Amino acid sequence: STGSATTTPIDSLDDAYITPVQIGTPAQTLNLDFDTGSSDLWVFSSETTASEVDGQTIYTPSKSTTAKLLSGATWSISYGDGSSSSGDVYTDTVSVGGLTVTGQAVESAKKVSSSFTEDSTIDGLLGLAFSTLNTVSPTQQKTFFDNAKASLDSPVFTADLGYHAPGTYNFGFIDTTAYTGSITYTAVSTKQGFWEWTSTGYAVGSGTFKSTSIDGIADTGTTLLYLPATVVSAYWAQVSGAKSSSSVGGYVFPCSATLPSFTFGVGSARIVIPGDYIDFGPISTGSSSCFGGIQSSAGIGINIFGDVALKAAFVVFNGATTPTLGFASK
Ligand SMILES: CNCc1ccc(Oc2cccnc2)o1
Repeated sequence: STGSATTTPIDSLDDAYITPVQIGTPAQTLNLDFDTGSSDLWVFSSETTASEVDGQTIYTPSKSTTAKLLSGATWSISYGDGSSSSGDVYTDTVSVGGLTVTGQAVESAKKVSSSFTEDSTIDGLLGLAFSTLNTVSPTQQKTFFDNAKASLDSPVFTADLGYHAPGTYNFGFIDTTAYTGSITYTAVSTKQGFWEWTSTGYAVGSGTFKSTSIDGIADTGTTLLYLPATVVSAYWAQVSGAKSSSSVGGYVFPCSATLPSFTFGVGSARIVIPGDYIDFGPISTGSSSCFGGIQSSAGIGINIFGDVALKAAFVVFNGATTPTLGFASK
């Protein structure tokens, strides 16, 4: 089997991407944030504290003839941006782009933090990291990909995120029309539960490429590109007036600037992020200071190849017996 679903930016900045997901019988369609950096499929629901729901579509398990309470199971998660959610667990039929999993754990939120409430466009998350990170207790649950894998034509999924435009998540096949050139595959460590890999270096604009190993994770659920302070300083030094602002929380730059590109290495290959992908717009409405899309990972403890980087590539998440990651230009 295979599946194919369109993923759409939530706003004009590409702050996140949402993909429609069918849950239950009859189908209830929710728009979920597919997150290769976490491993829980959780949704706003009829159980979510009412004051914490503000425009989201909810899953109502009592209206699904295939829903079953997973008795005694609870979940609780917190993300790198400080947000969190928790609740109880059902199993139900879940379909993505025509690919169906029966008995998928659907984690129903009883509580969500303020930034979830405030994001009316995101009805929940669909985790695509390794199932060892799943938070369900006392019986840990598998991701949608893990459950689907044996039925897929090939044990892969691909992320093809758009810049200010829709894109695609495919399961079970590689669309050879969706990229240019060849796909370069690189090793993955699953020891931390992430799609963790090592980039071979970087370049700023037209500058010479610096060969240096940068360990990090491929994370569709993180908006920006978080890299070591040395790398980030070298980038922003090329932008007149850019500076790190403690009050804003990162590098800012004049909105009047045209930004240089940023290149990252994948083995001997190179992925070029155009400068415009690095502009996240005014820090506050009407400001002429703009927020940068490349930020320091110092104090995160890991480098993160988030959407800024991934949307410059066609990315293969290869879940074969030894997982790997592939990147192609597009
Ligand atoms: C804006 N915070 C709530 C929210 C929306 C989407 C996500 O999910 C995230 C956020 C950061 C990293 N990984 C997943 O959180």
